Amino acid sequence: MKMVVAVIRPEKLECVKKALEERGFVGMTVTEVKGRGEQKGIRLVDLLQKTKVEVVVSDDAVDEVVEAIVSSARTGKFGDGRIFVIPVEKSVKIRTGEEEVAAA
Amino acid sequence: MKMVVAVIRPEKLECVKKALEERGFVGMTVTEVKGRGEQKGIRLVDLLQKTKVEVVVSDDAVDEVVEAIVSSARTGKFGDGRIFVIPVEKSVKIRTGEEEVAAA
Amino acid sequence: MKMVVAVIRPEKLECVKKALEERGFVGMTVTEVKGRGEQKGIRLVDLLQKTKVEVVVSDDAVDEVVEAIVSSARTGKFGDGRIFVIPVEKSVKIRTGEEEVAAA
Repeated sequence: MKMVVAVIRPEKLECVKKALEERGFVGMTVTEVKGRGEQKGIRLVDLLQKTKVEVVVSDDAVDEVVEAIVSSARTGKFGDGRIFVIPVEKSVKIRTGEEEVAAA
Repeated sequence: MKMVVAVIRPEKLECVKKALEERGFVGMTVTEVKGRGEQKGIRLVDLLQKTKVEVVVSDDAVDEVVEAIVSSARTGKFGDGRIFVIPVEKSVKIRTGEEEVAAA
Repeated sequence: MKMVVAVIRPEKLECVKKALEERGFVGMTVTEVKGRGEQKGIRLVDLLQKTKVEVVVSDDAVDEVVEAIVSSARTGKFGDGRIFVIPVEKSVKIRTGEEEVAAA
């Protein structure tokens, strides 16, 4: 399992939700944050409001989650953000105590 | 070392704190977020307020942290949340600069 | 690539930003959280406001990021916080779709 963490423009959250829902990814966690990226060009940078979306998915769904977020979050301009993929070794359902365990 | 990340109902934070404290886990980080899970049944789902609790513990304490959060955060109803366990390779104490390093 | 996660005193955020900027680390994500550490001594502990800073850097930059945060965030007193280093397997630029992939 992997956690896919996207830091995106706040006005794009709804699009990203819809794009993920349509591929069958409804569980997520959303946090309000501030971020800045690294920019190229003559300088002459504040932390801006952004939205963090986290989904934990099977290994075989990562490409598809990342494609959905990229398609729906991108504008083509600096500040679109980044997606990070991080290993999750165990995912526990609190309601039942059942757990998923990462492949060896 | 592992980071144990629980996304739980906000009204359960105090119970989860107490349950962790009693097993000797006092250090944590708490973030206000919004989340939704995936539900089963006839549809005919907003992001709700939730609370994220993170603790970084030794490899040998993960089962015990996860048991404490499950016992104290569960209600038996949809929306209880999830716990994710993620590898931490290094944990640095800012006050002293000392670090813990994961097993090879 | 690694994600370096620092939970620091809020009044130290600007110092930590400057110290990271000067070493060439401008991209970051900042979240307002609450935390407490574990303390030594006669008891006789609330969650306090803290600031989470995340940067995702190349494997070869982790020591340098961690040194910069420790130098600029430390006061020598309990409550300075912790830095966690977590594996990132893929980092995707949303603007272009290009990705960085961790070493095998």
